[PDB]
Amino acid sequence: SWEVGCGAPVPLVKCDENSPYRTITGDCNNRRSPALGAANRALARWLPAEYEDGLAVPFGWTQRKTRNGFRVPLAREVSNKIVGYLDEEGVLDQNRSLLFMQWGQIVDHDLDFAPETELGSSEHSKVQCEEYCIQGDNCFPIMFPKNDPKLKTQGKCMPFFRAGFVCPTPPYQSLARDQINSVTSFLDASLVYGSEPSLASRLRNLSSPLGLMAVNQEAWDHGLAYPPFNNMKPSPCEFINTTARVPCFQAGDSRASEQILLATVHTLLLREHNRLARELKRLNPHWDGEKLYQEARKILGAFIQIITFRDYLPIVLGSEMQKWIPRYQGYNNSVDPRISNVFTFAFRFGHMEVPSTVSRLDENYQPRGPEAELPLHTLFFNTWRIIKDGGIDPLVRGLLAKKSKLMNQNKMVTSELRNKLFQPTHKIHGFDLAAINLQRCRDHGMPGYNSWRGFCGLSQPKTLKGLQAVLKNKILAKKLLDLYKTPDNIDIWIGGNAEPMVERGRVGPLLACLLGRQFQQIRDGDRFWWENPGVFTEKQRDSLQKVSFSRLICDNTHITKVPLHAFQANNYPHDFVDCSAIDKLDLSPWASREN
Ligand code: HEM
Ligand SMILES: *[C@@H]1O[C@H](CO)[C@@H](O)[C@H](O)[C@H]1NC(C)=O
Ligand SMILES: *[C@@H]1O[C@H](CO)[C@@H](O)[C@H](O)[C@H]1NC(C)=O
Ligand SMILES: [Ca+2]
Repeated sequence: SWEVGCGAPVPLVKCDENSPYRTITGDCNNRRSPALGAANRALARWLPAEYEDGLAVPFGWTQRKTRNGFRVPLAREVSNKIVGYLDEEGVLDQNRSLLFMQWGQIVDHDLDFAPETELGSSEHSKVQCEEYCIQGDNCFPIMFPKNDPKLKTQGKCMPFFRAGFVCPTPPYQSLARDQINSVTSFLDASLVYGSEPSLASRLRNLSSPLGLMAVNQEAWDHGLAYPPFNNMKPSPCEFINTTARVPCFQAGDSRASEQILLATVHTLLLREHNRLARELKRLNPHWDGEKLYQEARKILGAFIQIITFRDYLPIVLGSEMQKWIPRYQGYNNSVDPRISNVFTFAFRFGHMEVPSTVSRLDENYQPRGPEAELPLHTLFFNTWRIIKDGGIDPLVRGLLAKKSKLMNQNKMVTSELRNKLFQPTHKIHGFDLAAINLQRCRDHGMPGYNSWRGFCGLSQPKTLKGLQAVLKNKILAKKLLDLYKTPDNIDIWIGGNAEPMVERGRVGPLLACLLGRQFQQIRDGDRFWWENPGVFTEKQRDSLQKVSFSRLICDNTHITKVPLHAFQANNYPHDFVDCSAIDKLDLSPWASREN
């Protein structure tokens, strides 16, 4: 009657009340409402979902149905007209390393996932969708516009399948359609350890009772670990080189192998854990397997919290930083720590920070190997270039010494993503992350640009001139009003990202507001925030305050020259210093004083 809850699946909850550890599923973080910010629950709605039929069907589903008296443009057309660009000269960010981009993706992956409906098993309908392009129940294919190069070479559509939703897939969902966040809303390193108990356990070395995360027994990197392989056929990392047959890696997050540098940063994180559990043993030889695991896990979740909040968020938000994320004042139980649906789009700003090439560098930071730099597209689901060529060390140097793409109103998303994206089970390097993002906004029943501007106490343009004034771009504004007719209809993703960057930051005001609230909320609503009184000891927190991405590299690679500030643009050797000048993590406070 009153729709107390829609979650018939995943009822299991036992809250140990005295537990000194987060759960894997993020359940029992909040006490009054223990499901808040836990994996497998619905994404939060900061505003009501806007659907065609006000329930589930996305805007753009039915031809003859309008938003506010206008038809929504095609995703791919918005992509072609606005998002795409030819010229890769000039696009690089003078003050952000490629690591800047990377960490965004890491943090994102920790926070949210809304995977597709997994409905087409023992069912051709996931291919019926693919090659026939027939708009089905959860098949929502992206149609090419009439002047599109991809029409000529690669069919009539790009395939797409709607995201999963609570109260399973087959019947009408109670009330409106809400999408699942399949990972924990907390900045908890879930991408390393998993969000379900199954993965969590399968990821660990339970054979050695020293609380280590299971590593690879088939290949090594100069005596340092790799992630174990996920042997589940088909493997898209196998698919891309059939000769190499190197499968995708296995991590606490499914998407670890989407691209080589994410797999790389996943590899650093795993290593730091092992490195932390091996030490904990020395200082505490009496600790059991799980105590070593659990106690290293909290150090790592804390590490991710510090890098993100101290180093990453200030250079994303800049001026807006303090307006949205005031300095810490302790856990508030009344905060909603759940990731909002809109955040999983706000944080796609990263898509425009991704450049068209990745480099491998040697100890001199020179082109390592003849084919040193490679097109980004050849690196989707590519694990073999880690195993068979060079390890992670040369890649990590690229992340330091190269630049992120700067976002640009005339150059938004590289073709490497716009036209050449690889998606599992779809064979071709031929897709568009931009088009996909736009279709996803609709899929998810997103309110439009102006709804979100209103929500953030910013103005809502109605005219081309209004929009021009907001975007500070006559032409961009013009192209958007030609497509969307009204700014009320501009898809949040393209609308938020169109806004010029606030001072000393990399997003506009709307995104700064959206991101800001979310990252404010996940800090304040988290009972195990590293800096929450009680989580760590005073002695521990002064040891923790010293963590640095610089250090994580030194500890977990053979790289002995790093910058002080890894997110700034840093050039070798001018801004590089030895690993001996950089603060280690002192693990002495973790020694238990027994008798
Ligand atoms: C080469 C780099 C990257 C690739 C290839 C990539 C690719 C993708 C793909 C395929 C999706 C799924 C889209 C969908 O089905 O709706 C996605 C989602 C997403 N990406 Fe990226 N991405 C990259 C970098 C980044 C960066 C740097 C960020 C953030 C700074 C980011 C943030 C996101 C977020 C927040 C989502 C939504 C995740 C969810 O809730 O499901 N990505 N990306
Ligand atoms: C596949 O990998 C082998 C090394 O394993 C390499 O020499 C070859 O270039 C790769 N082929 C393609 C098409 O990626
Ligand atoms: C806790 O959160 C609420 C709403 O989320 C906020 O208005 C209030 O100021 C906070 N209270 C404390 C004790 O900080
Ligand atoms: Ca998480």
